[PDB]
Amino acid sequence: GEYASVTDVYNYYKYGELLRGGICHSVQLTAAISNGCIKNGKHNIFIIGDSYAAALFNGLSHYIDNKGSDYIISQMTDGNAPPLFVDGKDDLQRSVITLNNNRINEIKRVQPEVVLLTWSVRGTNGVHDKKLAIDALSLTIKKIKEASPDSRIIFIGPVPEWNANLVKIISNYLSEFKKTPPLYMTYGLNSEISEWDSYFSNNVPKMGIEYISAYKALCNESGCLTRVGNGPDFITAVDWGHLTKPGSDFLFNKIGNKIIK
Repeated sequence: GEYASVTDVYNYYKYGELLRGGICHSVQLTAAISNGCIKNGKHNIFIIGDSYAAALFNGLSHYIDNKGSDYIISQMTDGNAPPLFVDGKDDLQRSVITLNNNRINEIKRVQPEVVLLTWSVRGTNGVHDKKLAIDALSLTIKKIKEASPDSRIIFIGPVPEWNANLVKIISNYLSEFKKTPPLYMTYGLNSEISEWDSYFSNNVPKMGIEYISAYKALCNESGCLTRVGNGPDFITAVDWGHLTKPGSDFLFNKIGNKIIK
C-alpha cells in the first residue's frame, strides 16, 4: 500500500531540508557564519558531528518551541564527518580533521553553555573497535574542555538501526504476514547497536562528560519504535537510521529535560 510506494526515501522525506543541507549542514565556513549557524548568545546549545548529529536539530527545535524556552541552537555538521579526528574525507571530499579543527575554533569563539555531539558508529569514518572509539572521543573532549572550560559536554548515543530502509522493512512485514506490525518490534532490527549503547553507558560517564541513551528512549522489552501514527509520514527513520521529523520530535520529548533543566 502506502509503505510499498516509498521507493526513493531521500526525495520522499526531503532529506536535505530535514538536515538543513546547503545552509548549516555540509557548507563552507564563510557560508555557515553568514547564514547564522554559529550563535554567540547565552543559553546556546552547539551541535557537532555527522548527519546523525544534523538529524537532532528538528527534535531539539520542536522541544524549545513547545516549552517556550529561551535556549538557542548552533549547528556545525557534515555528512561522513563524525566529531572524531580520523584522517578521512566528508561527502564533499574535504578533510574530516580540518572540519573538526574549525568546529573547535568556533566553540572557542562563542563559549556555548552546551556542546551536543553524536555520530554514525558503523559509518565510513567511524572507529570500529569500541575501546579505540572511546580513546578517539577522549581527544575531542580534551580539545573542547581546553577551548571552553565551562561548557557542559553531552554525548547522545546511537539511535536504533534497521537491516534495510525502515519503510521497506514495514512493507516487507505487510507482504509476509498481511498484518500491520506492532508499534515496537525486533523484526528487521540490527542487533549490534544495543551492544554499542551498553558499552557507552558503562564507559562515557567516567570520561567526565554526560551520556544520554537515545536507544533506551526509543526502545523497550518489545523492540524499537517504528512509528507515531498510521502511514509512511509517521515512521521514525528515513533509511536504516537517520531520524525523520516525527522520530527526532519523539526522542527530544523523552530526553529534552536532561539538557534544559
